[PDB]
Formats: sequence, structure tokens, C-alpha cells
Amino acid sequence: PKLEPFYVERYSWSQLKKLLADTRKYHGYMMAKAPHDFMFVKRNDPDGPHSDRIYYLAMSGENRENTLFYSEIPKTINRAAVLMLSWKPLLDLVGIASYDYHQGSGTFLFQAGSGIYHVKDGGPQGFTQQPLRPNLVETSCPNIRMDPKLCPADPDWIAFIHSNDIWISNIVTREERRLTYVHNELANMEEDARSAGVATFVLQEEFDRYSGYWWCPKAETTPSGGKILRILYEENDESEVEIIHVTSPMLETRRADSFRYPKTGTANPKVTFKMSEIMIDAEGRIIDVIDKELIQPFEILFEGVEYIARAGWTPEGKYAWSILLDRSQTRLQIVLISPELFIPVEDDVMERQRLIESVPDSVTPLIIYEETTDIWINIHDIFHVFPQSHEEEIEFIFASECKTGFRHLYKITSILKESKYKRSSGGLPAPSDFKCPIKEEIAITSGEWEVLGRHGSNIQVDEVRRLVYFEGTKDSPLEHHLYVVSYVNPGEVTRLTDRGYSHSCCISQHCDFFISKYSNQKNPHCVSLYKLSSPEDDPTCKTKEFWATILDSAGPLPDYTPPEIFSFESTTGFTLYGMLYKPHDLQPGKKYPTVLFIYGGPQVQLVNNRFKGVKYFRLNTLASLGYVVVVIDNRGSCHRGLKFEGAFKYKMGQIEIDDQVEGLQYLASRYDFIDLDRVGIHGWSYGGYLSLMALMQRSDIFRVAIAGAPVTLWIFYDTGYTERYMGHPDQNEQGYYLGSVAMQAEKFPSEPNRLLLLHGFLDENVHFAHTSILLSFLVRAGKPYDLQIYPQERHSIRVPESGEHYELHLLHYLQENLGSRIAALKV
Amino acid sequence: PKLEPFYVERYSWSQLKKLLADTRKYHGYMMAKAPHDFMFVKRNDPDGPHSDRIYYLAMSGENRENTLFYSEIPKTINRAAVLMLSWKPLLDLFVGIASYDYHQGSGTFLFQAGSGIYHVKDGGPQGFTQQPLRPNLVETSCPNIRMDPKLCPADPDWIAFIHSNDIWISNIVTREERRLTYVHNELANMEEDARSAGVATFVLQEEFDRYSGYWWCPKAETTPSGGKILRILYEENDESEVEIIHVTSPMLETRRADSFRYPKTGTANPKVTFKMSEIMIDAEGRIIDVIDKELIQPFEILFEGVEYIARAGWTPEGKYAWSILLDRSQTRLQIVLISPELFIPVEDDVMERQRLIESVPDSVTPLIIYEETTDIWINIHDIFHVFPQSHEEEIEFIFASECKTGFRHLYKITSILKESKYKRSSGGLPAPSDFKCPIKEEIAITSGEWEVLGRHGSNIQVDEVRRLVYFEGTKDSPLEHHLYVVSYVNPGEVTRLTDRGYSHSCCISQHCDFFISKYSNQKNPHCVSLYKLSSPEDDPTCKTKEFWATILDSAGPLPDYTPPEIFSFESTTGFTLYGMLYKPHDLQPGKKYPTVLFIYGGPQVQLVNNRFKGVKYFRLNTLASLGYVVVVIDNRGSCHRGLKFEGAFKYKMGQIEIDDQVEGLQYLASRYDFIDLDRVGIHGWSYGGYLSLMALMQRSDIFRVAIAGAPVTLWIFYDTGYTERYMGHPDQNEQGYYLGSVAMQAEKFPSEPNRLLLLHGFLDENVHFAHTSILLSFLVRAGKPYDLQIYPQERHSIRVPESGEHYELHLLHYLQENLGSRIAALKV
Ligand SMILES: *C(=O)C(CC)(CC)C(=O)Nc1cccc(CN2CCc3cc4c(cc3C2)OCO4)c1
Ligand SMILES: *C(=O)C(CC)(CC)C(=O)Nc1cccc(CN2CCc3cc4c(cc3C2)OCO4)c1
Ligand SMILES: CCC1(CC)C(=O)N(c2cccc(CN3CCc4cc5c(cc4C3)OCO5)c2)C1=O
Ligand SMILES: CCC1(CC)C(=O)N(c2cccc(CN3CCc4cc5c(cc4C3)OCO5)c2)C1=O
Ligand SMILES: [Cl-]
Ligand SMILES: [Cl-]
Repeated sequence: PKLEPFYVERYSWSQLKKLLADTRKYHGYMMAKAPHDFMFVKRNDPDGPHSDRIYYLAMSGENRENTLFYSEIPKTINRAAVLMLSWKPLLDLVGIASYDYHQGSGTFLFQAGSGIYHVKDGGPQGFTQQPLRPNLVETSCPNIRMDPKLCPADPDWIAFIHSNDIWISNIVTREERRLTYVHNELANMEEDARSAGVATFVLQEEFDRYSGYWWCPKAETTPSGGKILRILYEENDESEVEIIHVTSPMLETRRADSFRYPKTGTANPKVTFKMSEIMIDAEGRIIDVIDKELIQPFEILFEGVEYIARAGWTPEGKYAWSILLDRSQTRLQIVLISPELFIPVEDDVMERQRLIESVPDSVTPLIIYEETTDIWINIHDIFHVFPQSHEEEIEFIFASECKTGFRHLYKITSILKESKYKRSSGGLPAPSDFKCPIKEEIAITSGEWEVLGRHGSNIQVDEVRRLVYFEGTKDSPLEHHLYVVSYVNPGEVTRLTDRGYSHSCCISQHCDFFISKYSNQKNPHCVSLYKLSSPEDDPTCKTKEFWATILDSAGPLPDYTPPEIFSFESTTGFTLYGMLYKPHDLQPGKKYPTVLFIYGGPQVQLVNNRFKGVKYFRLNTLASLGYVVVVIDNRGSCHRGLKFEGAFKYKMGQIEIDDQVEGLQYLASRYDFIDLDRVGIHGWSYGGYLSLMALMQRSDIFRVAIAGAPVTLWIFYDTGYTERYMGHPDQNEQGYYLGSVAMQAEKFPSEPNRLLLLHGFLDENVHFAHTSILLSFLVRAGKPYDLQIYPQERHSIRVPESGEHYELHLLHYLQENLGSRIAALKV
Repeated sequence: PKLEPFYVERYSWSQLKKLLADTRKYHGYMMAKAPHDFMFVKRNDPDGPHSDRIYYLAMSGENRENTLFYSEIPKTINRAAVLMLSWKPLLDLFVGIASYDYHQGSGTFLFQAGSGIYHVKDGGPQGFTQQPLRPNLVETSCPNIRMDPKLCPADPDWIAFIHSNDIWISNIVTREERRLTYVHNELANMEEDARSAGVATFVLQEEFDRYSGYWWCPKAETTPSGGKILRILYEENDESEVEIIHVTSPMLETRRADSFRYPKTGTANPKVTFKMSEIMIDAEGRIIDVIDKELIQPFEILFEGVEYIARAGWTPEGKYAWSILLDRSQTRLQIVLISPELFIPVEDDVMERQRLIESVPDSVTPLIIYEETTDIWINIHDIFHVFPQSHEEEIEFIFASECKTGFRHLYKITSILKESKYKRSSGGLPAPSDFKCPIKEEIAITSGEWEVLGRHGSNIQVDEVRRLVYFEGTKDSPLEHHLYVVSYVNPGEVTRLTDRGYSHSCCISQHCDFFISKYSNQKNPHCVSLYKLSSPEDDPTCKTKEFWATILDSAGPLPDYTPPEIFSFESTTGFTLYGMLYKPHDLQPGKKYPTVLFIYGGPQVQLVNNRFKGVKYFRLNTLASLGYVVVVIDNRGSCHRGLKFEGAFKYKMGQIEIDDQVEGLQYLASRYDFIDLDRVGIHGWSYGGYLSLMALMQRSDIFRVAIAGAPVTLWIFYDTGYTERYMGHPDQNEQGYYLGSVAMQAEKFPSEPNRLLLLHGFLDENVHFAHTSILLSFLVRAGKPYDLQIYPQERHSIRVPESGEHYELHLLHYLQENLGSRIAALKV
């Protein structure tokens, strides 16, 4: 019950710089983009030795660019040996982030730097044995072209965004044309605040939607012998959105860039759907372009809707679908929208009033699903629509947390009958006039575990065997695994991935292969191909066989000791998991200083069975200097269901440190080497927020707090995020005050060397103001602080030298104010 | 010999806060504006006991408003005793007055007090009040704040003021109000609407001390009808081509930035010109019409090469309007007379206007009555006196200049106003020298290795009866300002009127029979006294003074304030360099103490002189009480030592100043062994913060810690008026700008922490935060450590009390933890 304090070696600034540079020079080989965005194409060669060819994006090695590759999948393997697939470069010598494909032609389409290029492979053209030459799509457009997409109905056409307007371009006939005329590149953003086909700030940052336009997958054939291509697009008007200024990166100018930030409780962009009808003749040449708008306003047809979360088309191009949220993000709706709801844009009220009357009353919005929750809707990428058997019906799979409190798959069948509302009557539609009735709603899955549907996780639907492959947490919340089940008569759930690793998978479109990117705490990332088989007596049953390795793991790195995943039964009635790094060369009869690394906000899990030696390598480096490192997933973090996540609704900042302290005390009572008299805390963003709350609330536990890019004041943060978790400010005056660390400056320590603020000066999410206004109050209240600014940096640290300076200063600060001999001398 | 190191008392944050709060809570009497802006008015009462009444502005006591007071000057005194004048309040109150106007003939005061503009009467034909007067609000229909009020000297019923960057006039009797210029629109954006009238732009306020941009003509021209014509000369600026930068808005919740016009060095200054507002008033005192008038030819033609309008006004009879004009490089000054006949009505119609051009004769011309040049720089000042016109062909005036000898001295000049060789009807342009007047005479009223003072209130008073000129100067010592007097007709020897042992700040009665002096010295706080002037009967030129009364009595030696010792040393540069030394309180024998060099070191200031330093630099004493040696040195470049001494760093800022500081620092160490050179800190604000960074960067051997407040890290970001005066245009001094800019030399900073501290007001308009942020950006590239403090609700100066307390607290804790204390020496 005494123990001696260990003190870390007190290196100088120059020495720590060298220590970090030398330890960073070890790794870096494994800082390269692992194979992803896989696609399987069949050879169809009876005599040839390969069944499929697989295309994928990958970084060849370290400083080389991200580009298209391919490997060859054999019909049979040597089951004695282990087949390592070799990577064939698809392209001849600007990274590629994503690519499009068209099965019927073999056309690839992709952006590489400023250019948009295309090649052909695996179509009627056949299969290349040599790298292809990327063919530049020529243009007359002055500025950069973003968001290229192939037209699935016709692979000669592409679309793209230029200066916030939608353009199309033919890659054969070389024709180029502008579809929307909503933005003027010459005017100021104060005057011209409109755009088309592009998601606004909040939708990119807070809902992971980047594109804002969608090709209709089928072409209506014209009497003339040509066709009609279509593009559904969103049109945003940001005029009423507040304009803030953020410091321009060219610091010599002494100027600030304006941008549209919908801070909480203020106006989001004004949104609507539009349709671009494009009449092409028999020669593949544009006859006309008719821009079309909704027959009535968006606010009438889609009452209560703020956000267009997701959108697309049905497989046959009959309807266009959309997933719509209300402002509070407690009501989700899936709505079908017929192209017949759109009429041409017409100035003349005589011509226009006629066009309104030409559309039938039966043609209506069709809300094919609706759900509510008293916690919040979490948007995801799962949504699959089966072919239409009957005109009166539509059949689909969707996921939801709303029923059970865990995300599970549901097969739903809705009825498409005429609306009680009729347009000729000249009234407004009632709240429930467009609701379709639910004929059927089978639960495909259930339990105390979630189906995953974000960050690449999705489903794959086998419509022959009538199965659905999906990722989930059924076996453990610490490991993602691939599963498969019947969607017709949902029996039991067959796990397809091996335990002991967490997996990130995708399934061949043909449903006879899958790939898994897997790792665990001890073993780095690894990518392997697996073949799927049916026992002849029962096609529902699924077994897998290892076929080949795509990327082989590095194996245990020299000097990386991984942590131990622990857990504890909390007083809150929840198992809370954690990671523990023991100090290297652990001296008996001595107690070491502790660093708590934290995030603790929603939509993130720091603790799981994945390799932490690439991202969180410096947690290990801290352990090598003699610091105990702890990481805990408090209440509110993901993969534990909606109830666990909802613990802090309206109450951010109030519960998170209670969990972190409980787990910190669990470890102390068990392991006597943890010195509770010298505990530091450090995080970024929500972690920086919680680090400030820690020092403010619990100065008894935490000696030092190093706050990364703190949210000090929730009124300054955007609509999409802070309203989802904390509601509208007028409906939660208490929670905003208590959740805002800037309002509680007097509660900070009146002794120095305990508070360190870090911030990227040019930050667009967590504006520097959060820090500057906190400082303003700390200065009023006579409180001490230390400050580091990264002047050429936004939220993340992209410039190498800044990242080195962060690491150096952080390691020297912990040393001189927590770990070392001189630290305890100061008191 | 090595001696033992003294370590300062290692107090906690909370304890230092208490220590600082206790040491300033004791005083607070010292933060009160001493009597100033004096004016003597004669009683003219044979039977009455008082000769003059004096009006002045003062702060009654501690946290009270600055307001008008008066005292009574007796005809005789009891020479046995000392008379203390009592302060009679002029005003009823029922805010704060920075300045006032007066009209002798009527008794009319005029002054702004917060939002309002008021007026009272005392000491005219009305007579003299024995009770406080009620200030009479000047009523208005103008929605926004009215600034820069001025009485019309030709008619005290009329005033003028600026409202939303346009000139207005208002009658305080008839209650009429009217706008004269229509140059600005309050509703438009500053990006579009970049014009103004009657207001000095940024650079002229900050770098040339001109705040007003309009000037009443002192006389009215009588009309045939029976009314009159009042005139107002004004400058009109167009800031359209001036660069627009963004400074963070004080309302930090908005996340926004105010636009403002900053003439970055090398770039465009505002486009300027003169204008005249001709105002026809009838016999009733009511406006008939207002004709706005412009220069018959452009400013760039009539005043070739001129960038800045430094100063302007009128001659005493209102015949000519004068102006003092600089070129861009500020190496050529010109005094120019401008007749109202040079101005013509503003007319859209090209036919009507072309006729009006021809109506003005060719003989009517700009008249450059003086011109001078220098290869160092012109320093602008407020001295310029014009005598009445005896002859039509001549003009006679006093002016001061450093251009002849290299020290500022007075000169009586007589110039000839002959017609110009250039003639306007010819339709050509004028040559450079076509408007130069010949100099008939140029007598030197003073000379020597010392300067006449003409800035910050220092001026001259001209006795036109006895033909004398009173002035402030450094003749006796560069450490003491003194009042002197001399003949301007037959300039003999100068008679010092102030006592030695104090530095003085004086003004002289308009009637030249009294003067007042605000004086102090290193041991004694500030004191304001009245002195009577007398002639011997045999010789009016000779002047003697007699003490008459005290206006503000000194507080006497403060409790706990030990003042410093002024020292000096012969520099290797061939200059005497003066300094100030604070010894540690309770000086132990055989021990060596940590030293703090407090510095400014830039141009136009002198830190070392014989004045009381216990108000503003009180906390230098507080540093001495904790056991720090404190040093302050005036290196080359600082003022009151002539132009050559000041010129030392032309094109070379940053290169020479630390050599002088180190030399004096080593003089003191070789003399006093209690200075520990192993623990020397440096601290300054603005140019001081700049030099603090240079000190650490250049001489890391000498300076352990550098604490830089609002540093100029990069001279290309600073304004036209200042940096071009001292460093020239960037393209003509690529070497000096690079070497003078600390941000371009970040690699030369220490690679070891606890040595560099940056302090900055986040909302600073002069030295924009970018100086710091861009320096940091380079320090981060080069892997260098720094400590940073930001005062988010603060501009260049610290106005908010809490911010000032946090500066003092953090500064004291920093020096403690990284220089002075026990723990400090362990950290290395
Ligand atoms: C700081 O923590 C933060 C919020 C105060 C600043 C932006 C933040 O949330 N940062 C952050 C950084 C990296 C990754 C994430 C997680 N990500 C947030 C947005 C998001 C949006 C959608 C989603 C999942 C995420 C997760 O699924 C659908 O939309 C957060
Ligand atoms: C920092 O030192 C500084 C320059 C980098 C920032 C503004 C600066 O010069 N500061 C400063 C603060 C207080 C007082 C002065 C001196 N003052 C400057 C302007 C000036 C203008 C005229 C003058 C005398 C001065 C002196 O006489 C005529 O015009 C400077
Ligand atoms: C952005 C989202 C997310 C979680 C998905 C998150 O939040 N972070 C996040 C935040 C801060 C820091 C780091 C990496 N850090 C680990 C801590 C540390 C500690 C050191 C050091 C470097 C580093 C690097 O040098 C010395 O001591 C990662 C994420 O990613
Ligand atoms: C603005 C122009 C001028 C010269 C007329 C100048 O330049 N300054 C100027 C600059 C910096 C600081 C101070 C006052 N300081 C003195 C140093 C000091 C040192 C302390 C402390 C407070 C202070 C206050 O607390 C602890 O240790 C004054 C001028 O004014
Ligand atoms: Cl089906
Ligand atoms: Cl005379």
C-alpha cells in the first residue's frame, strides 16, 4: 500500500525529435491504401483456366499513387499450397479515389487528378493482357470537373459537376453540354448562393452524402428512333444560411474566406428535387434538354422534411426513390417519386397552368415506408429494391433500429394505391394522404446485436437462392463478421468469417465469392479471397473455402507491443470495454504515470479486435517511455445498439467522464502499477471536448488535459450533428449550457501546467472561435492556459511538419508536466 | 570570483495574483488625467482682484469624468506663502471631454461629451460665472454619432462636424442643420463606397497624428446683399485602390471579420485632393446656398509628386489656405499656399465648366513658399506660425526643421509671391519648379547640438509685441525638456525659463505674461504650477519668471516605489547612450541576480529621461522587489538626440539595436557584479516585441528568455506611412526587409523550449495577428518550440482590466518559472 513513483527519462526537445523520427522511420511501409472497391467479372471461357477477373483500387507501395489493378481467379486451385494472387496494373503511366463501370460494354470511368478518363476491359471487347492507356475525356470547361458518373442506360454518356452546375459529355461523339444554369462563377457567394447536383456542407460532413444527382438507369425509347435519358438532381439555395468567415490559408493576404455554415437552430439550405429530361436522336446526338420541376412545391409534397438523406432509382427506372428526414431526425420516410410528378419549367402562367392540369390526380408521391424513434434515426446505406412483379406493389429490404433498438434487416412489401388527395380540388394534402399501406413486414434478423450499414458495410442480395449477405456484431461487439440468411423464410444466421479477427468484407455480384480485409490486436491487416459453396441437398446452407491471398500481412512489427482488451460491469448496467497498454519493462514494486486517450462521442468505437499499430502507434510509443495508456468506450459510442448510444441524448458532456473514471478505477484496484496521482487525458474533437470536461469536472483525478480541437460551445456547431443529439437550443436550454465548456470557465483549475489547447487555425468544422472564445472567458476568470496553433491546418493534420510538431510538443508536455522527475517537483 | 545565484520567491499562480492585486490596489490615485489644454482669458476689471481666469481640462479624482474646470489668477499674491488654486467646475454635468473649442469675441465653448455636442458661454461680453453652467445640447436630425466638432471662428453661431464620413454644419441659435458633402452612403458596403470627406484616413491618424480633415476659414467675406460667405477647406479621400484586409470582429460569436483599408507597404495610399465648401449666408443668419468647389486642375498636376497631406490650415486673415505636403519617400517637405480662387464650382456640363476654367486668371497659382529635402527623413511636427501680411508681394513665417543642421531648430523665413512663369491659357502642364517662390530671407532663430520640440503638445508661442518666441527644447540635457525664450528679430542667446532637475511640459498664455509647467523627475511625481513672466524696465527682450501658484500638488514619494538610477556609457559607435537601472530591493552581498531587459528601441520614443516612471513603469519596480535586475537602454534610433542619431538604422531596422543593448548590458555587468549574465530575459511590446525576437534569434548566448508582445515579424505587412519612412520601398531595399523580418529567419531560433513567449491582441488593427500566426507557421516548419498567449478581446493596447491583470500575472509567473526561480535553473 505504498509503492515508489517511476519517472520517465527526461529527454530534451532535440532528443525527443530524434526519438520520434527514428521510430517513425521503422513504420511507413504499412501506411499504404489496402486493396478496396472490388468488382468481379466472369470470363466465360470454357477452355480457359480462369472463372473470374477481379478489379480493385490499391496503393502499390508507400509513395506510389492509388490506381486500378486486377488479379485472375482460377477455376481450380492446388489445395496443398497457398495461392498468392499477383497484381496486374490495369493502367499505363494523380490518384484514383473511385471508379464507375458498365457491364454490357466494359467501360471504366474515373477521375485522376484534374482529368476524367476511361478504358474498356471485360466486356464484348474481351480481356487485356497488358496495361491499358487511359483515354482523356476532352472538355471546353475552364475549371475543375467533379463527380463523374457513367450513364447506366448508355455508356457513351457521362455526367459531371462544374462550378456547381450539372454538365453532360459524350465520350464517343465528343459533344459537351450544360444542363443547369443555376450558378455564376463570376459573382460573389453572398449574391449567388445556389447549386445543382452537389451536396451542401452538412450533408457531406454529417450524413456522408457527396453526390447530389442520379442517372435514371433506363432510357425511354422515342417514336423517332432515339431515346430519353434522365437525371434526378437536388437543387439547393443557401441564401438564408448564415455566412461565417474562416481565415484564408494564404496568411499573407490577411483575408478570410466566406462560407455557408448552418449553425444549430438556424436555417438549413432550401432544397427541392428536379429532373433533367434529355432527348437524344438515333445518332447519339442531343435534340433538346427540358429542365423540369415538381408540379407542386417540395414543402407541400414532402411535408415536414428538412434533409434529403439518400436518393436513387428503382432498377427498371419507373420510379425515383428517396430517404427523407424531418428536422429533429426522429422520423424517416422512404418515398417513391414518379417522373410524371415533374413538369417543364415555364415563365408564362397561361402555359404553365395548362401543364399542371395535364398531369393526372392519381400521379402522387408514394411513401412506401415510415418509422419514428424517440432517440434518433441513424442514416445508413442499406436499401435494396426487388423487380416489380405487380403494378400495385413494391418489394424491398431495409434496415432499422426503430423497432428493437438494434439495427436489423426487414423485408417489406407496400401497396401503391391512388391517394385520397386529388390535385384538381385545389386544396393542400393532409399529413397522411400519401402513406402507402404495409402488406407485409418480415423480420429477416433480430437479437442484441446490430447489422452494419455504414462506411462500406452493406448487403448483397442473391435473388436466385433468395439469400442476403451482411456484416454484423452477432458473435461479438469487438468483431465485425460476415453472415448470410434466407430473406423468404428467415431461419438461422450462418457466420462465414473466422473468429479471432474483425473483418471488412464485400461479396461478388454473382454471390459465389467474397473477400475479407481482416486483422486483430496482434496481427496487421490482411486481404483474402473465399469461395462460397452450396450442399446439393440444401441451397440455403452456405460453406466457404479459402481460395487465395490478395494482400499478405506484414506480421508482428518490431517494437510494437499491442494492448490488452479488458472489460468491467459498470454501475450503469452495461459491460464497458477498454484497451490497456502496460509500460514496457514493467518494474516490480513501482507505480507509473497514466495517459487516458479518448474520443467518447457518437458514431465511433475505439475498442475492438483490430490492429491498432498503424493509427495508434504512438500509444505504444508512450508505453515504451513508461506511461500506462488507457482507452475506454463510454456510453454513447457505437456498435452497442440505440439504447446504449442514446444514454447522452440532450445530455452531452454530463455522463462521459463518469464511465471513464469508473473504468480507470477498475484498472487501478486491479493493477497497482497505475499511479492515480499522475493521470493525463488527451483527445481530438469530441475527445478534446471531453478532455476539457475531465479537468473541469474531475480535477481530483486528472492532472493534465490536452484538448485537441475542442467543441467548447454547442451553439457554434452545425445543424445536422448537434440537433440530432441535443435537439433545438430552445427545447434544451439546460443541456446546451451544461454541455458547453466555455460557459463554465470559472470551474477550471487556478494552477498552471494543467491545461493545453491545440487547434488547426483554418478549421472549418470546429471553428477556431471555440478555442478563442474559451480563452476569452479563461482570461476573464484569471485562469492559466497553454496554447499551440497549427496555422496551416484545418481539422485534420495533412502537412507532415505540423504532425511532427504535434507529436514532439505532446510528448515533451506530458514529460515536463506529468511523467518526469521535474513534473512532480513543480506541484 | 563567481558569486552565488539568488533565486526569486517561487509563489503559486493564486499567490502572484494576490501580490499583484495588493500592490496596485494600494495606489489608483495615479490613474487620473492631470490638468491640460489650458487657456488664459483676461478679466479686465480695474476694481476686481483677479487679472486672468484660466480654463482647463482635468479629472477631478480617480474614476471620474474628464471635464472643464477654471481657476482664478490674482493680480497680486502673498510672497510669504504658497497659493494653491482651487478647481471651480465650469459645467453642471446633468461622458467625458477630450478637447474643446473657444471663440474669444463671444465667450462660446464647444465640445463633444459622449454622443452629444454641447456649448456654454463664459468670459466674453456675457461676463464671468461664479457658479457651474448648464451645457446646452446642439440638437440634430442625424441618426449616427457626430464627430470632430469645430466652431466657425468667423461666426460662433455656426459649427461644423463629421457624420457618416461627410461634412455637416449646424447653427446653435437658429437651429438650422445642413449637409455639405454627399460623398458617402452609410447603407452601401465599404467594398463599393470607399470615399470620405473631412476625415483623415488610417495612415494619417496612426503615422502622422492628423485626425481632422477640414478647416474653417477664419474670416467671412461680406456680400453686397448684407450677409456673408463662410468657407471650409477639406480633404477628400478615395480609398478604392487601397488593399482590403480582414480583422477579426470583437463579437467572437458571429465568427466574422470586419473589412478595413490597410495601405500595406509598397501598395496604394488613398487618392487625395483639396476641396472648398463655399457657404452663402444672408443677413438673417440663414443659408441661401452651398457651392461645393474643386481644384481648377487635378491635385497630381498642381502638387506634383505629393502623396501625403501632412498638415493644413489658413493664414490669419483668411486670404490663403496653407498646407504641408510630403512625397512618398518622405524626404521632401513643401509648405504651399493655396488661394480660394484656385477652386471653381463642381459642374457636370463640359461647356459650362470649361468657361469657369477660363474665368480664373493665369496669375492665380499655387505658391510653394518653402521647400526642403533630406537624405534621412522628414519628421512632421505641429510648429508653423504665419505673421500678418504687411506687403502683398511677401509672406513672413516661422517654421522648424532638422534639414539644415541635423537638429530641429527655428527659422524665420520671408518668401516672395511673384506670378508664375507657367500660364494656364497655354494648355500645357507645369514644370516641377514653376510654383517655387524665391526666399528673400532665412534667419536661424536657434542652433546647436540639441532640438526644438514640436510633437505631442510641444509647440511655440509668438509674442508679436515684444517680438519673441517661447519654445520647448533639449539644450540643457537630452534627459530634460525645458521651456526657453529668444528674440526672432535679432536672435541672440536663449534664456531658459524652467528650473533644472525636472523635465517639463509647458504652455504659455496667449497674452505672454504667464506660463504653466507640468513637471516631474525620477524621484518626484507630477506637479502643475503657474509662473508669471516679467521684463526688466531697461530691456523687454530679457525674461525672468516668478512662481505665482500651484494648480496640482505632487503626491510625494510613493510607498514601496524605489525609483531607478539614470546611467550612461560611451559606446564604440561614438555616441553617449543613456540607460535606467533598477537594483534588486534588499541587495544581498556576494550574490548575483537574474536580469530583465525591458525594451522598446524603435523610432519616435525615448524611454530614458528625468521623469517620474512610477506610474506607467510601476511594475518595473515590482520586478525589482522580487529580486530581478531591470535595465532599460535607448539605443540608436530613439528620439531627442537629433536626426543623425535617429538615422542610424535607415534601411537597417533590426540589425543595430541589439548591439547597443548588449553593450550597455555588458557595461553594467563589468561595473556591478550582482548582474547574473547567465540568466538575462528580454521583454517589449510592438517594436520592443520585435527587438525581443531579434535578441533571442541573434544573441541566444546573452538572452535566455524573450517575451515578445505584438511583434512586427514581417515588414511587408506594415503600413505605408511608417515602414517606407524608415526602410523605403520594398523593391529598393530587398536586403534590409529580409534581414529586418524575423519570420523569414525562423530557423535561427533556439531548438530548446521555455525561451520564447509570444503575446498578441487577437483583434489588433496596427500589427495584425498574422505577424504572429505567420511566424508560428515557420517556427512549426523548422521544428521550433514556442509558448503563446492570446488576448481575444483586445486590439494593440490592453483596455479591458481583466486582460491587463492576466498579462501581468502570466508574465510574472513566466519569468519566475523559466528565468529567476530555483526550478528555472534545474530545467536546463
Ligand atoms: C469531432 O469529434 C467531430 C464532431 C464534434 C468534428 C467533425 C467529429 O465527429 N469528427 C469525426 C472525425 C472522423 C470521423 C467521424 C465519424 N463520422 C462522422 C460523420 C458521419 C456521418 C454519417 C455516418 C457516419 C459518420 C461517422 O453514417 C451516415 O452519415 C467523426
Ligand atoms: C510599435 O512600436 C508600433 C510600430 C510597429 C505599433 C503601432 C508603434 O509605433 N507604436 C507606438 C505606440 C505609442 C506611441 C508611438 C509613437 N508615435 C507614433 C506615431 C507618431 C506620429 C506622429 C508623431 C509622433 C508619433 C509617435 O509626430 C507627428 O506624427 C508608437
Ligand atoms: C478523427 C476520428 C478518430 C477516431 C476514429 C479520433 O478521434 N482520432 C484520433 C484523434 C487524435 C489522435 C489520433 C492519433 N493519435 C493517437 C494519440 C497520439 C498520442 C501521441 C502522439 C501521436 C498520437 C496520434 O505523439 C505523442 O503522443 C487519432 C481518430 O482517428
Ligand atoms: C505604447 C508606447 C510605450 C512608450 C510610451 C511603450 O513601448 N510602452 C509599453 C510597452 C510595454 C509595456 C508597457 C508597460 N509595462 C511595463 C513592463 C511591465 C512588466 C511587467 C508587468 C507589467 C508591465 C507594464 O507585470 C509583470 O512584469 C509599456 C508604452 O507605453
Ligand atoms: Cl424475390
Ligand atoms: Cl513681426
